[PDB]
Amino acid sequence: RMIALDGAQGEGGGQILRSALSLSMITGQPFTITSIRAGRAKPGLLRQHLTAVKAATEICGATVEGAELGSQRLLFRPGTVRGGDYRFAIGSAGSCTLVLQTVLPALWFADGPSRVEVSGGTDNPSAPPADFIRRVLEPLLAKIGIHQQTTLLRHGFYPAGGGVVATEVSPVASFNTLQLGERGNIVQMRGEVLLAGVPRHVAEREIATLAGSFSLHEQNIHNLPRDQGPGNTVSLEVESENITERFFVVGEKRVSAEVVAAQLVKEVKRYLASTAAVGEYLADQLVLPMALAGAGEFTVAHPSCHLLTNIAVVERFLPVRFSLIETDGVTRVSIE
Ligand SMILES: *P(=O)(O)OC[C@H]1O[C@@H](n2cnc3c(N)ncnc32)[C@H](O)[C@@H]1O
Ligand code: NA
Repeated sequence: RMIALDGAQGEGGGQILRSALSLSMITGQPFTITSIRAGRAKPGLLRQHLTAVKAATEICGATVEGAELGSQRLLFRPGTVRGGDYRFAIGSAGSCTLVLQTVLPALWFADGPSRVEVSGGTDNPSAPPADFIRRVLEPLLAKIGIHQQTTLLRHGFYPAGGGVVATEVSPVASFNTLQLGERGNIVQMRGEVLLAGVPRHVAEREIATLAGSFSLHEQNIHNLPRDQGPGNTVSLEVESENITERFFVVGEKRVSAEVVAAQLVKEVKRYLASTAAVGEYLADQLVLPMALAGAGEFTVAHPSCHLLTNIAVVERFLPVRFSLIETDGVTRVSIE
């Protein structure tokens, strides 16, 4: 019939909208979202939100109402998802990988393989980096039966645009049940700095700061072309027996190298202070693929707002139900 979602408790243009669009396209169930961002100084749908709506519309021939800047109500009626070669542009206002997060789950169910290319910001603080999708999320999708490969073609450092990320995807042939739990032993720790139009001593101090808290098996510094900057990010990959995780921080004006790296150290220590393989962010990104498989579980040390949001949206669109059981400081998230 018509699923009605609330857009005023938060994320109405963001995580609820993205997950609803994917689930709507996959299941063919229409939805409406109301009061979108009603309490924000610039309320309703902004350009980056509209980009996701428009991208979804393109891949399933949707009928839409309210997809206009400042609209606080959206009605989305999907048609049939179709594969193809798609190009989208979100600009400096949004994140390439969040457009991908919106459309890729629907293309797992398309009538053939697809390629999606998105231009815009790539190294934004509240979005998954293309390297996280490629090196953390995609190996797990593969275990679930889902095959997609993401490549970053050029960077656009928040808050500028200009970046380009592309993903090749094939329709799923068969789903598998992924079960994750403890992280197991460390295999190696890898530290990376990206610099663009930022002096090399910054990267030196950042790697040195990471090396001050962890024994780094790999250290990588990559200087990009000037015009992809200014930008700087620092990342740490933890490859373990049972999973690979990655953490990152984006450099900002008026934050020094030392403090930027310290933030990343604190986050990695928090990860390693719990037994769980899955990290805070990956957790919310496993909810939809596991739900679509119909089974799966993982443990996570602190279930986030995004994790619970995604669970709630999935449960509106699918008969799947999630169980969360806390045991000794970690929460087992499992499909019943
Ligand atoms: P929320 O609006 O905080 O995040 C939206 C989606 O982006 C993913 N994400 C945010 N921050 C990160 C990092 N540091 N690493 C990987 N993924 C990230 C969230 O998990 C949400 O899917
Ligand atoms: Na948002």
